[PDB]
Amino acid sequence: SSVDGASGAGQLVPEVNASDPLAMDPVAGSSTAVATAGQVNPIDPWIINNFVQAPQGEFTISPNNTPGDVLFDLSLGPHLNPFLLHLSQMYNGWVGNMRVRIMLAGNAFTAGKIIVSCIPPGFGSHNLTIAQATLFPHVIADVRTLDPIEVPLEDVRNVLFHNNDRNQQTMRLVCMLYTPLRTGGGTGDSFVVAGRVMTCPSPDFNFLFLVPPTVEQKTRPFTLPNLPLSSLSNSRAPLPISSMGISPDNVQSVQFQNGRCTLDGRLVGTTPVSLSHVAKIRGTSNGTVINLTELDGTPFHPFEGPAPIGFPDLGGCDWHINMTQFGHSSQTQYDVDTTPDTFVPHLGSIQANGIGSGNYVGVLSWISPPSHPSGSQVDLWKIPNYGSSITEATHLAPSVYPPGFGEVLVFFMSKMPGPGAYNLPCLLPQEYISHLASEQAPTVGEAALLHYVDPDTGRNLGEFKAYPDGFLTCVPNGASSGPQQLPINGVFVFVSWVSRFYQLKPVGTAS
Amino acid sequence: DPLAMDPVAGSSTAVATAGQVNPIDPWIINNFVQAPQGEFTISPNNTPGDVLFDLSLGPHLNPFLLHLSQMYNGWVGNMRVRIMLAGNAFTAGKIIVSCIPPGFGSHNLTIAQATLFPHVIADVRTLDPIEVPLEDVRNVLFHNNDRNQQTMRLVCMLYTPLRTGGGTGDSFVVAGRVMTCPSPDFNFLFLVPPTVEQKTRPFTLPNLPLSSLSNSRAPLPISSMGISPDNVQSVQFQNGRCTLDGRLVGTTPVSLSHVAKIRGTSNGTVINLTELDGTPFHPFEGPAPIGFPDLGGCDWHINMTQFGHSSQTQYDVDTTPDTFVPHLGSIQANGIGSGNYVGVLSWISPPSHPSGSQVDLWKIPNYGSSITEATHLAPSVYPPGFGEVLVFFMSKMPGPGAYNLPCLLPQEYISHLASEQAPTVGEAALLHYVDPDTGRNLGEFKAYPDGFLTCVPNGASSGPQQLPINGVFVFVSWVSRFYQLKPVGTAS
Amino acid sequence: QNGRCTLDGRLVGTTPVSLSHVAKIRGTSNGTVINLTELDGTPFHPFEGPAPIGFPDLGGCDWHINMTQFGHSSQTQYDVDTTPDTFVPHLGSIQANGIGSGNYVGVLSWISPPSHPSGSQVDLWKIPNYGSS
Amino acid sequence: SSVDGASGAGQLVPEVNASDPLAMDPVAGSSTAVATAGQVNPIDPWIINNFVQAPQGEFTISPNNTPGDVLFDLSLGPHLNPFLLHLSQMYNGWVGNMRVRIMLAGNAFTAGKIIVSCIPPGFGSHNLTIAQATLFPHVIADVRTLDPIEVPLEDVRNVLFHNNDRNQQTMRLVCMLYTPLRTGGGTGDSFVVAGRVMTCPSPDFNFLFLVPPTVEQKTRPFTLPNLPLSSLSNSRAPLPISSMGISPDNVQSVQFQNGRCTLDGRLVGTTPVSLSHVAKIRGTSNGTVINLTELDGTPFHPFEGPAPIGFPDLGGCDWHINMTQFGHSSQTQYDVDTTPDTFVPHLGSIQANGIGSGNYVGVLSWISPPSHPSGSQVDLWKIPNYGSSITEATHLAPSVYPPGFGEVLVFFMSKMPGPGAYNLPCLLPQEYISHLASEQAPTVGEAALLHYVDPDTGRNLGEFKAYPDGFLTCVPNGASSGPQQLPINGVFVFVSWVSRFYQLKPVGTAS
Repeated sequence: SSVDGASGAGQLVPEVNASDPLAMDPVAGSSTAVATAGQVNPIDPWIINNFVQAPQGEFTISPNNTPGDVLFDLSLGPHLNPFLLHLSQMYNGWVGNMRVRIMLAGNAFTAGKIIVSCIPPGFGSHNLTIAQATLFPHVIADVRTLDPIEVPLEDVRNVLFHNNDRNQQTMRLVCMLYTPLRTGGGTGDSFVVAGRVMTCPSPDFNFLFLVPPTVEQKTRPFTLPNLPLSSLSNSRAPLPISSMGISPDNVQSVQFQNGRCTLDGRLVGTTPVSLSHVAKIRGTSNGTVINLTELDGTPFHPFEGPAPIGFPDLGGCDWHINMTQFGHSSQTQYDVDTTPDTFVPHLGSIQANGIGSGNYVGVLSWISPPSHPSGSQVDLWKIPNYGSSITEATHLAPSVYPPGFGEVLVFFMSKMPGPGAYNLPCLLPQEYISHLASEQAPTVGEAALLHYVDPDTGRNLGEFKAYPDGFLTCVPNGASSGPQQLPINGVFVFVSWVSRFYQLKPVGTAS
Repeated sequence: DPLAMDPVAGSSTAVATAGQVNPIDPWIINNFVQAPQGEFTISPNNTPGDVLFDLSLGPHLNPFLLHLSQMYNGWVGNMRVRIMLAGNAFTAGKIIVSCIPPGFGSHNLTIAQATLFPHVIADVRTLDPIEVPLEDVRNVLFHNNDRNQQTMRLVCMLYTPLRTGGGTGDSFVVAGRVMTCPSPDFNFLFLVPPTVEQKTRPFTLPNLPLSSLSNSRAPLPISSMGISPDNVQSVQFQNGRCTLDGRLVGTTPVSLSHVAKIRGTSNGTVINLTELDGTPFHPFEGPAPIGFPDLGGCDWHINMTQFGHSSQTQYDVDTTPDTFVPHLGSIQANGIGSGNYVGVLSWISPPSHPSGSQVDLWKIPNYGSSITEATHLAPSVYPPGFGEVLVFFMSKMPGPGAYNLPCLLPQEYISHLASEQAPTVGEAALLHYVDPDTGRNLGEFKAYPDGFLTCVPNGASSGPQQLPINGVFVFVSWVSRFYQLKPVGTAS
Repeated sequence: QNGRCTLDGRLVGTTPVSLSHVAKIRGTSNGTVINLTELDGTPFHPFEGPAPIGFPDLGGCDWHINMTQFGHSSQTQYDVDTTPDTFVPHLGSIQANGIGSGNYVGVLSWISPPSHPSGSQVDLWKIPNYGSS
Repeated sequence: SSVDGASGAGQLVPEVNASDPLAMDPVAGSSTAVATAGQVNPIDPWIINNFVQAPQGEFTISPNNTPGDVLFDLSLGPHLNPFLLHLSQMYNGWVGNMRVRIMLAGNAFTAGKIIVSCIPPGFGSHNLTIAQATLFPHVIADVRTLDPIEVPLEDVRNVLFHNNDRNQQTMRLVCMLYTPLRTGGGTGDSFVVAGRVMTCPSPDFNFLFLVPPTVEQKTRPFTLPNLPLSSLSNSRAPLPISSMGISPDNVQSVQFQNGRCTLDGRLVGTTPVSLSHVAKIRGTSNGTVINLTELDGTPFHPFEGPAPIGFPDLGGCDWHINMTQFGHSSQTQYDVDTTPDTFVPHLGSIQANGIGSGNYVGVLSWISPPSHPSGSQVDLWKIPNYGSSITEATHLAPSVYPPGFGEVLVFFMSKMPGPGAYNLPCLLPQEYISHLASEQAPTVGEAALLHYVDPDTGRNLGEFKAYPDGFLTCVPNGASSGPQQLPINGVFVFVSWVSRFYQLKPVGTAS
């Protein structure tokens, strides 16, 4: 299976890693649980020795990385091996050790070292300095080493075995950059070292109790709906996606309230589940002020959020919705300016520039440049002013920004009907949101590496990173280049969980 | 580390129930031969996950075996595969080969997923050839020549990006070569009269230069290769339509002798069509008489003749009138005496009825919209593939201007395909447009089963138009879904 | 002269490969004499053969083609007698019994009994006279 | 003798070539002929083991080469070894095997592989694809391999032995590029791999019958006259050489009719043997039209060629020759325009713009810019219009063009007397032609590698390629540079036979 280039690698790089043994005693496997577990479930012997790419199987070192940066943080569990992960969904509990193999093999021109340290359960989370890492049983390796480093992840236990809950704390394997990475030679800065992590269970490892296959959440794999982008819709308005886009050089952080969902499936802001609630409002007109309620007719509440669920979040826009009513044959237009002191969505009170009394259901369908400021340009990156009710907790959705090395926020855009060429940007397609909500799959790792692919040929079109808070990022090639240059036939495919600093390959074509 | 597979038996299983067990020439037995799809290159531009090659266990991988398969009706055995890479000690990057069992599917994978199969990951710097056993995982005792037989597959993908050091010449790429050879387990099964079985017949294209051939829509010499304008995407001709199996579609005939011709009885008002043999046409058998011209946006007109009567009469036709019901064998006789003639399209003009506007030969004329009958038209063809474009064979036709007539397949090709009804194995046929004299490859094309070619144009102006018409199309091998063509044309 | 081919696969006489070159001629009409060329617009040569490749070989026949031209919407019947001394196919020079000047492409489509012998019967077994050079 | 840099080559390149044996049985040597040959002639034991550079001893790989390109094509015979070749001229027949050694050793930075395949006699000539080559017993090697690859060229025979005729078909060794050549590092594109081929006979090899030493043509070595360029003359006119030159960027193909000879010694066009026939005409003046004949007085014939042997071939020129006559004290001038319909050299008929009746002998000696076109410039690269007699086979000499990688045609030029600075270009010097004709030496290989050298110091001044059809080519350094910058004291020396694609080193100095 493994064929290191030893034969033709000359002798520019070290084959095997010479290192002192782990300052740690061996730990027992199943022998412990045998007497108290209800069952001791054996696993397929074929899995027992195959070193397979872990779900957290990739990482990257680059000269941008600084010593101390965490390349990957592995916590002992079935979730470290794809096969085990699948079997996890069927059992309740486990005990055993894992065999980890990190792979490196940079050019004979690269220099640098990493450090892997085992952290005992019960230590807790603390930001470790490279020097601190030394205090734990560790191993150090040169990035050029041909043969993969093998490190045993011992199952240090206080109890007989483990269950599939959050009350469990297992041992960790933290890998950080030890010394800065620096390529010599004709330095192609596009050069970063691509690492791989593979694992296989030690024969001590065993699953414990047979249980209904899917029920537990801890075992659920992160999945994305297999649907071409074009077929999906926007989250800030009921419009179909047209293309992907990037925020102008000026715009950096964003605070959209609709179309926000955590990768675990947690809805944030005013984000609803279905499009049937997107960019709409319901309330009773007083001929002067409209008293808002949820679309269900249920009463809105200032402690609930910034505004009623589904309440449109277009900022630098002077939007006007189409309002309809039940039992009354009519269709009117409601022009709204987000500037006036009468615009207090947070208190279920807004203006009524020309609407009779009653109760309506309006759908945003026509926007225009903001009137009140100075009769100026449209800025859809902005969010409207939700009544600053000092007497009520304005629970807003936080702002997002790209945390990676030269990464930028990626938006899904659809053209919006108005007095010009407008296109509404959102963070995630509505359907994606709907999916995540259903499958509340726990997010393992700081980010999810995705590969945008053409379903027909299976050609990798782009590389993106999805962050926990619910948003994608990418590295645009040239200033002119970016995801806008990509077709909307593709689908996003989850590749592996990665660290905050996994460096992506620039997207698009620069010329 | 080893391969996650138990070895599979060879002929052992066959002996008991096959009629014979035929041995192979020992010289072939362990001689490594390059496979048809045996070439690939890894440029720094490839990303981990890109597919380098795809293989299916079968006699077709080895030309010797292939030639032999046409003499026996079965086989079982294991091949040996060798991948060889060409790299310096100054490179880096790994490749991964996964063994995919038959009965899986052609869905695309992640490099992570590729690991889940018994696999081999090699570092680019390796000097020695990488040997991987292609095992005959079987559900049955042995294989009978079928397309139903699914075999062991080998998929190769880039595992880690190619990173070359030194004064990095981005022109630098790691080339790869694939070779196979049967192992002593392999054996052919029953001796059958050579080339009689259809299932074994190899795909073949006539060994003739494009220039000497003709169009399948009108009896005109092919003068150039062209592409449909950015505006024209889907096409749907009715003549010059033929599957690689050798099945004639639409009104497509075999010989040029039936191309762009019609025969029928003139009522002095309406012309009642029939097949060229004087046989009755039938709205159910097809959308129009076999050989009936399919030139769309054109105000074309033939030169009719008759037997036993010394005469030549120009018959003008507009494809717009409600009297134009080709599907019912009834058309207009705009100024024709009664009788029964034989017309041949010889002069075209821009369509009169739309507004006296321009000609569009990419279009197809209207074949009498009969609801009662089954106007079984030949389906529209569009280019299937990421950036693949439809290739056409054009000939200049006489009229008031420049009339380059598009075509899908030279008639001669059609005549050939029908004769040798070769089964289509795989998704597309990789072809090479070679210059006969130099034996040099001028372009890489794809032939799809339905009967048409495709290619990847280099620049917006660059493409097949920039190629000489002295080349011959040579069949290389049956390619996979993942095969990406090499851009054709001279870009600079 | 057409439809002549050895089993080795060697084309003999004016025999072409495709029907697309059968019973056809292309040349420049001098309004008196027609100066022939190969269908590609390439020059014919008395030494390479007895006549242009694809040039009809119907003998005892007073045949005549239907000529066309590119960039000109036209169809003109060109009548031919294989007896006249002006009929020198071998030298790419023939009669233009009533044809305007230009360069056309003719296809044999209608035959009649030979006029010059005595207005007698047709003999398709014969071969026409290719200018005795 | 052989000292591979193993000691200091580090371990960046492979020493020995690891390859599976040749799928082929050993073949017998002399043992066969012993009983029926009249004699079995032994050869000097010193030749038996010396690996010497074969006459087809050089080849070059460059990134311009594409897989499939033939680097060299060797056919079994004495002509593969310089010593044997010389002995060949003395014997009639042979039998035996050869030992071939191809040498490579590119930088540790180059990557690439070649393939050598043995092709059985009786297969014939076919353009093989790299994949086809695999079907024959073959060997593959990496261009970096230090130690020379040794391949036995087996004498597969249908008969007992061989004779020195063309009825013989021996085994071949075709070497093609297997994978594209690509240099890494600080890529100096001037970098191409210089290969060498050396051979020595296997002790099985033996010559057969003693025969008069030179008589047979098959054995004759290609030779060039050892004379400094300056001493030679032009082929299109009786003028001494002045300097070498290149066709202007615009001119590519040429069709000169005089000064054309195949390397085997075959005269083409109107090319005569001696200068005494160059640029001359003879015929009888009719006061209006001159009826041409050969200089011998013999009658010219339209089936013979384009014009009488020696008939001047200057195209874009309005030339006028000096005409003399026998028995009549006179010297007149004959001004000729190559445009008129009266100018039918192919039919032995030309004008007589002012010449009385009789028979003359004219020598081109004065040229002027073409009158009839538009009174425009002189283009000596052109060839005049030879009467397009449709009733006669205009057997013209084909056109020539450089087939190599960035190669251009090399011309020999002499200054011609006229109204300005004119210089007549030709393909080969007349004397060279005279030589080739005498020594009809068979041409082995697609081209002959020549080295222009200063006879006094023996310094290599330039590298050129002579093609079978009779013309040289070279790679000019800069646009300003070329062979015009070289002295005319040099002599051309045959180095080795090479493939069509042998890449030459640019000539001259660019600045």
